[PDB]
Amino acid sequence: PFPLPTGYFGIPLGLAALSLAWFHLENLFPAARMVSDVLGIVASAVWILFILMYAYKLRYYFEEVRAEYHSPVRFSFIALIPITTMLVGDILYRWNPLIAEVLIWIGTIGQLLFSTLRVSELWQGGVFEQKSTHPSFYLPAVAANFTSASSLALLGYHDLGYLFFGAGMIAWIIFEPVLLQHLRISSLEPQFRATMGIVLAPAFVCVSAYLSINHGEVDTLAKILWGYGFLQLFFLLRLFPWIVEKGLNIGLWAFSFGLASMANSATAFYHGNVLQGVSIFAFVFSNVMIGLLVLMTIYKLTKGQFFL
Amino acid sequence: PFPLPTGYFGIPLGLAALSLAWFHLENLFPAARMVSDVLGIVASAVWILFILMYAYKLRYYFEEVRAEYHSPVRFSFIALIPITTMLVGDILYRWNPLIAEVLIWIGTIGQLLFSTLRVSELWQGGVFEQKSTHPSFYLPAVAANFTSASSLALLGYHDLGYLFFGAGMIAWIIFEPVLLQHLRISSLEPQFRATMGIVLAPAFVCVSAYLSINHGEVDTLAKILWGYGFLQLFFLLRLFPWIVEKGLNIGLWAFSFGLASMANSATAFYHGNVLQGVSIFAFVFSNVMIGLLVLMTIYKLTKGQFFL
Amino acid sequence: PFPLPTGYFGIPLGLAALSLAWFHLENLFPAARMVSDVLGIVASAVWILFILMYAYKLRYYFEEVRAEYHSPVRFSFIALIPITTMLVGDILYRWNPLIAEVLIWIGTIGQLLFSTLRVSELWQGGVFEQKSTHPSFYLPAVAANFTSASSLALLGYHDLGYLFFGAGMIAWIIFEPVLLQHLRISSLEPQFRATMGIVLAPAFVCVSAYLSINHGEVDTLAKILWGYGFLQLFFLLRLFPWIVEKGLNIGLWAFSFGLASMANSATAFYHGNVLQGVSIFAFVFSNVMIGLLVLMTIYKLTKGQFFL
Repeated sequence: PFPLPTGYFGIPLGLAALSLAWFHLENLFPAARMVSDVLGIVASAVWILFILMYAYKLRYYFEEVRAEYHSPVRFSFIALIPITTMLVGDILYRWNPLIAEVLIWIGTIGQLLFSTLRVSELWQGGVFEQKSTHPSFYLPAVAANFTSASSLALLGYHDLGYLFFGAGMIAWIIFEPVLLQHLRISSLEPQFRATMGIVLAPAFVCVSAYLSINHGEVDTLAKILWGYGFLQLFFLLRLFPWIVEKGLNIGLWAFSFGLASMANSATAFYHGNVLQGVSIFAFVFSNVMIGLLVLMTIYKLTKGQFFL
Repeated sequence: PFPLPTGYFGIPLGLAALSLAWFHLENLFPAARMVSDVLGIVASAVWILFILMYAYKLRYYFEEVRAEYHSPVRFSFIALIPITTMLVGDILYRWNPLIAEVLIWIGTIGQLLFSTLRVSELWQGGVFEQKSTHPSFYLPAVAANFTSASSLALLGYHDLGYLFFGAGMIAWIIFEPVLLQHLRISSLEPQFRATMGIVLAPAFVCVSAYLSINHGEVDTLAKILWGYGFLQLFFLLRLFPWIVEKGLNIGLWAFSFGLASMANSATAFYHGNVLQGVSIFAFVFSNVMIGLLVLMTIYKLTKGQFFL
Repeated sequence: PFPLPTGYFGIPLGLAALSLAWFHLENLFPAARMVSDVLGIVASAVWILFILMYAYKLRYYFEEVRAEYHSPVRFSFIALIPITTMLVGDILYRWNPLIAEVLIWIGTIGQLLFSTLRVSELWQGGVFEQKSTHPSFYLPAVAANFTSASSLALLGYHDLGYLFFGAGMIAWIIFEPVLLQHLRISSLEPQFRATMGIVLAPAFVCVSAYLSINHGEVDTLAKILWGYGFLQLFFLLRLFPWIVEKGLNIGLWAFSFGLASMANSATAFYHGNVLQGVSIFAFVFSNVMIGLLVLMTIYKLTKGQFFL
C-alpha cells in the first residue's frame, strides 16, 4: 500500500488556512505576522513534501490512484490537492505575487476540471450508493469552490470569486440535506467517523470566502453563516466522544479546515466590531484545537503511527 | 398514560404568537393592545398550567418522559417547552422587562442545550428511521432557533438574534428537502397527519424572525419568504380534507404557530406599505383560523375529549 | 397515442425565452429587435398550433390527458402550457399590452392552480415513488413560479413578482437535493436522459427572474446564481455524450429553457458591465445551441420523425 493516504493533505491544508487566519491579524498584533509566516512556511514545506510523494504515487502506484479516483467515496479526497495548492498560493502571495497567482490559477483549474470530470460522472448512476454519501463529498463540490473563490478574490477578480463562491454555497446547500439524512439513518462506520469533522467545514468556509470577497464587510449573510456554523460546531462537540470512540487518529485533521475557517472569519468579525467576544472565543478555540492536532501529529510521528 | 401530551404546548405557543401579532398593531388600532393583552394573559395562564403538569410528569412519570425523549420522533415535541417559555417572556416584556429577560434566556439556553444533546445524537444513527422523518422535527432544529432569535432581538441583542435566525433558516433549508421527499413517498399515517401543519410554520416563522431582527424592514428576503410560505399555505389548504380525513382533533393546533407567524409578518408588511391587501387577507385568515381552533378546543373541553 | 407529446411545448417555450433574451438587446444592436420579433412570432405561432392540438386532445383524447395528469412523473409536463402562455404574453407585451396582460394572468392562475391541485396532492403519498424523482419535476414547482414572477414583474407588480420568485427559488432549493441524490444513486433510464437538461434550467431561470424583477441590477445574488448555473452547465457538458448515448431526439429541447435564461441573464449582466466576456460567451453559446436544436427539429420534421 502507499505510505501516504490522499487524505493526509488536510495537514498542509489546515496549517495554511490557520496561517491565513493569523495573517489577517497583522496590524492588531505585532507577532501575528511572524506566527503566520511560521505556519505558512511549515504548511508550504509539508505540501511540497506531500506533492512529491503523490507524484511518486502517480509514477509507480498509478493503480491505487485509479482505484481511488474511480471509487465513489475515495475520489473526494483527491480534491485536497488543488485546495492545498490554492491555499499555498494564498500564502506565497504575501512574498512573491507571480508564483502565488500561478499556483492559485493551477489549483482553480485543477479543482474545476476534477469536479466537472468526476463529480458530474456520478449522475450516470450505479457506482454511487446510498452508503457512499459521506462527509468527504464536500471537498470536491463545496470546499474546492469556496477556496477557489477566496483565492481569486485575493488576486483581485471579485466577480469571478463571487461566481465560484456561489457555486460552492449552492452546492453545499444542495448536498447537505441528503448527507445529514444519511448520517441520521445509516450511522457511519468507525473508520469513517473522523471525517465527520468536514460537516463543520462548509458553514465556516462559506463565511470566510464571503468575507474575503467583499473586503471583510460583515453582512447579514455572514452572521447567518456563523449561526449555522456554531450550531454545527455544538452538534459536533457533543458527538466528539462518539467520533473518537476508537481512539485519536490523523483523521481528526478533518476538523482542521473548519476550525481554520472559523479563525479567519473570527478575525474578520472582530475587525468589524461585531460579536467581539464570540469572535475572540472562536479564534482561541480554533487555535487551541489545531495546536492539539499538531501535537497529536508530532506524537504519532515520534511513535511511528503516522505513515501507513 | 399522562393526561397531557407534550404536544399540547402548541396551544399556549399559538396563543402567545397571535398575542404578539396583535401587539404589533398597537398604534394603528386602539383595541389591538387590549386584544393582545387578553391573548397574552390567556396564553401565559395556559403555559403556567401546562408547565406545572409537565413538572408533575417529571416528578411522577419520568419513565414516559424518558421514553419520549429517547424516541426518535416524539422527542421533537419536548422543544415546545422552551419555545413557549420564550414566547411568554416576549409577552411579559411589555410589563416586566426583567422577568421577560429571565424567561427568554432560560428558554434560549434550554432549547439550544436540547438541540445540542438530542438533535445531534441522531447522527450516531440506528435510532432515527426513514419513517421517523416527520414534520414535527422542525420544532427542535428550526422553530426553536427562530423563536430564540426573535426573542433575543426583542431584548436588543440583534447580532445574537441574527446568529440564531441564521441557524434556524439554514437548518430549515437543510431539513425540508428530505421531509418533503418522505411525505411524497411514504405518505403519513392518519394519527400523524395533523402535524403536517408544522410544514406551514417555518416559512412564516423565518420571515417573522427576520422582520423582528431588522426592525420590521420589508426586505427582498421577506418577500421571498412570504412567497414560499404562501405556496406552502396553498398546498396545505388543498390537503386539509386529507389531513382531517379521520375527524378534527387537538392536533390541528400545529397550524397555530404558522398562522400566528403569518399574522405577525402580515402586520410587519402592512406597516411597511408592502402588499397591503395580501397582508390584510393573511391577518384575517390567521385570526379566523386560530379562532376556529380556540372554539374547537373549548368544545373538546366541554365534551371531555381534550385530556387523554 | 396522440401525435404531439405534452413535452413538445418546450419548443415554443425555448423559442419565446430566446426571443425575450434577444429583445433585451434592442438598444445595443439595430437588428436585435428584428431577430427578437422573428423568434417571438415563430414561438407564438408554434404555441398557438400546439394549444389547438392540446384542445383537440382534451376534447377527444381525454383519457390520455387524465392518465398523464394522474401519473406522478408525467404530470409535470402539463406545466409547460401555462409557462409557454406566460412567455407568449411576455412577447406580445411589446405590441399589445392588454392581450399580453390577459395571457400572463391566465398563465399565472393556471400554473398556480395546477401546482396547488397536483404538486400538493403528492404529499398524500403512495403514488410518487423514489424512481419518479425526475428532473421534469422542476416545471410545475420551480420553472412555472419563476416564469410567473418574471412576467408579473414585466407588468409592474414587482412585489407579487418577488413573491412568486421566492416561491420558485425556495422550491428549487428544496427539491434539487433529493433529485441529485436520486440521479447519483439510480441511473436515469435512457428515454428519460434527455430531460436532464432541465437540471440546467433552475439556476439560470432564477437569476433571469431576479434580474427582471429588480430592473436588471447585477446583485451578489445574481453572481451566485450564475456561479451555480455555470457549475451545472459544466456538469451537463461533461455528461452530454451520455445523455445522447442512444441518439439525438426532440427531448434535447429540455436544454432550451435553461439556455434561453442563460442568454437573458447574459444580456442583463453585459448591460451592467459585470463579467462582459463571460456574458458574451454565454450568450453566443446559448444562441448556437438553440440554433442547433432548431436545425435538428427542422431535419426531424423533414424526415417525419417529429410526431409520434
